[PDB]
Amino acid sequence: TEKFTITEHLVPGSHIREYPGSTVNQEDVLKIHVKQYTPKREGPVPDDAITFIATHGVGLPKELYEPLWDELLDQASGFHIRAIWMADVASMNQSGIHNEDKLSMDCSWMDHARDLLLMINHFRDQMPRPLVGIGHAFGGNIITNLAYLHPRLFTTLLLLDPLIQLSPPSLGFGTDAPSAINYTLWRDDVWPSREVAIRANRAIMQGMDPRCLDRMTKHFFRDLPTPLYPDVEAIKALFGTTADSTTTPVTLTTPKYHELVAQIRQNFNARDPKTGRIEVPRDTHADMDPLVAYIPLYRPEPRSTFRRLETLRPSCLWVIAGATFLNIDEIREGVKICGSGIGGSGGVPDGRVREVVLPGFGHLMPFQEVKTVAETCIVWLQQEMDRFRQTERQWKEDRDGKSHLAVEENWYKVLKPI
Amino acid sequence: MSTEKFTITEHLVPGSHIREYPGSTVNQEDVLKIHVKQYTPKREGPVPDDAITFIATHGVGLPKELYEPLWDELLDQASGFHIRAIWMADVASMNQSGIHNEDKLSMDCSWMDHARDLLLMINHFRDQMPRPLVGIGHAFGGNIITNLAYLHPRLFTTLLLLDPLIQLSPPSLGFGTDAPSAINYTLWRDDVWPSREVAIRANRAIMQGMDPRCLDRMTKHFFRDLPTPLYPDVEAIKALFGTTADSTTTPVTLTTPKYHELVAQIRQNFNARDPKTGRIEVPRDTHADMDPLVAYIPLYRPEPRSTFRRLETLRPSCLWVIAGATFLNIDEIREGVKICGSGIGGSGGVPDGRVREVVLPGFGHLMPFQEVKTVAETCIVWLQQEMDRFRQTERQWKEDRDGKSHLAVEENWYKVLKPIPS
Ligand SMILES: COc1c(C)c2c(c(O)c1C/C=C(\C)CCC(=O)O)C(=O)OC2
Ligand SMILES: COc1c(C)c2c(c(O)c1C/C=C(\C)CCC(=O)O)C(=O)OC2
Repeated sequence: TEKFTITEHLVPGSHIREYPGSTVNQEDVLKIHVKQYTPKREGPVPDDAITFIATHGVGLPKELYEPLWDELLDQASGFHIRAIWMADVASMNQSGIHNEDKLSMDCSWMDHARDLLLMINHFRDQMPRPLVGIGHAFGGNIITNLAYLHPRLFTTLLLLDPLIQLSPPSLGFGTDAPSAINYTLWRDDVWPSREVAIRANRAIMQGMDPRCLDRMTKHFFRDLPTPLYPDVEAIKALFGTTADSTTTPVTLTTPKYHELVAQIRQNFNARDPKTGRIEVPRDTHADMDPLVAYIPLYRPEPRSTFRRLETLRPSCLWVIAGATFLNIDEIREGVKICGSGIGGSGGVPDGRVREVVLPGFGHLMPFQEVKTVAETCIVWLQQEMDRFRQTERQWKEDRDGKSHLAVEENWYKVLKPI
Repeated sequence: MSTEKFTITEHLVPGSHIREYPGSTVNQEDVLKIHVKQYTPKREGPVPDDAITFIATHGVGLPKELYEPLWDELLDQASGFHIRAIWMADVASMNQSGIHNEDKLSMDCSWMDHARDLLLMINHFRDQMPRPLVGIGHAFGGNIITNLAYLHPRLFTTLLLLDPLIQLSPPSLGFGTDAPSAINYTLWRDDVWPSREVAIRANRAIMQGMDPRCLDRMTKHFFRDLPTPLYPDVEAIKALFGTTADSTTTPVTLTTPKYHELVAQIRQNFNARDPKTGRIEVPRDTHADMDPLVAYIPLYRPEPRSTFRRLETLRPSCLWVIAGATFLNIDEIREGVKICGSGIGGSGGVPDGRVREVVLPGFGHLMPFQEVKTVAETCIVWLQQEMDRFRQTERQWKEDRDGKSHLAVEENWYKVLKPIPS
């Protein structure tokens, strides 16, 4: 918004959710809240200007990414931005508010891939090639699954600390340390005032770019009443603030429960009570690897996504936070195999995949190190746009004066008659 | 319009933005449309709440209307399920869709595009398509509907695959000692005739043994009167055939140009060998989807092989209806049946009774048009078993969910997930 016009949209998402308990009724129409960022521009839009399709991390409002968009435009070299499109996942942020009477206690990351495919088809007239995907965290997983759904859709992908790995998270089982997931279930989720909520959440905002701070305090917290906290006076009574009629309690805009059921999924029925043996229940958990069913929580998408990486068609930049809490070593094995097999870009051996590990940077680097994250993206984009322009030109040259109606002469040389 | 048992509604709906192969259209941003027929039973009573929405896909160059007698038979013989409606689209490059798109089509075809076209169609008509949905695919349509199930695992309750093109081996293409196949025939075949009566006789192989109801639809839909883009000059063709004096005959051509059948049956692989080493080097700009193991010949078809390799992940239950006297690699198909749904994402497959093969001795690739009543009967037996399972699993789901909050997680979460140490 330093550099862009913002257009808001509310678009219907994918019919029939991957998990039946993700909505109140299985036919519910979830909507996604989209912001479209169009650069303020005197001249006409260049013909190869990029359409960016961006996805956020769990519980992170799309508006937090606006400084990154400003930096991408400010530092753009050898490419133009037609527009950046970022949607809130249906169960989170502004989308979750719009869908609040239809949401329920489940979440598949795959649904947002289908929601985005629908969005792109809805706005196709404003989204000519080239398209580029950007995904942060579970958004990195989602944008990769969109590339699996539609291999030639994206020219390239920009993954920012993507949740693509094999190993389950730490969940405090046995000797394991409780993780952000344990924290999410048990965390405070309501405060007597926005001022108290902001002070109580100093940790998540430490190191944030000042431009992100204002967006965080506005979007991360929501005034009561909400469906989870429908009674303002009952919460003032809980905090003993009833006498202050001027102040409104706030809650997490994305309920902690909607963060939680995106971070991890219940596996409460995997063990035969007689044999003690794991038997995957296919009615509810067909997508669960029996090897991860040993604990009563799982997350299928990081592992399924990792195992399909050799098929990833677009070129792919993996920007990894050196101080991430994700399994950095598994992520780097993902980089190595990415695009190397059938359907694939050609991967690291063809120079179609690169890792940049940013030492000392954390998971929230898109809000803490906006300029360096943008710079890393721009270097890759200028190389990929050079390759795009050359391969597009060579395509047109090779197609020049070929028929649209009948096959070329070589067919009659290779395929014998009867 | 009407079949024996159904109201027909026609639709023209935009397909998927950006085609899998750039040469499948004149311009890469072209908006292809799919011509859809929606078949709604003529019905006295209200529509039951579990009535099935069928999404159907055809074989290469086979007009959707050929499937209408099969739809009539499904409805006439339906037992233990109701039909909400049957929806069948023509693939963008074929049949009525190809006519609508004729100025935008070009010489390439990915089967994966029709899977995305159908996903868009279902979302467009979602208000008329509550669960349960069931997929039906014939031949390359069997491949397509399976890839739709890969795109959206929980979309279909079950799939009905009629001689699906899912196997590992390339087709026979007359290389070396190999017999030429229907693919060789497709490139070289006559594709224009002085009259529809002559065109019917020239096409007798594809029509032999057809049910009379399918024959009438074939003679109406398989041929198109000139002019067309490929044959834009009626008088030039009457001159070629010596029928200029005869005002009573109009030349006809294939409704689906032979070239659009051909580029669906097989894809050029004209640049797979390093000219220096003679070694196969898959060119990733054009052939990223090509297995180097099938790149030894200058033609390939990726989708049967990719689809086969993902079968263990197929979520819906799956009926494999195989023609006795099919042109498919029947032994590879039977290995596909064995693994179908057996892995991660999968139904549970043959060991859980979620996958069944019915190989009908002596039947033919075109069995959906030649043995309509028996094909319908095979489908109905499977559908009644699957709908019993659907009703039971839906009831058990509702029962298990009955106590539960939509807003907050159940108590068990606080038992399994310990708090952070204070
Ligand atoms: C402990 O961190 C993990 C790890 C290692 C894994 C998963 C997971 O959910 C979390 C919590 C995810 C968080 C806090 C934010 C994600 C985002 O910003 O999108 C998982 O699913 O497999 C591996
Ligand atoms: C000779 O038949 C084959 C075989 C065996 C294979 C393929 C193929 O394209 C054809 C021709 C395809 C047709 C006739 C389409 C049929 C339809 O869809 O009704 C393939 O890709 O692997 C195996």
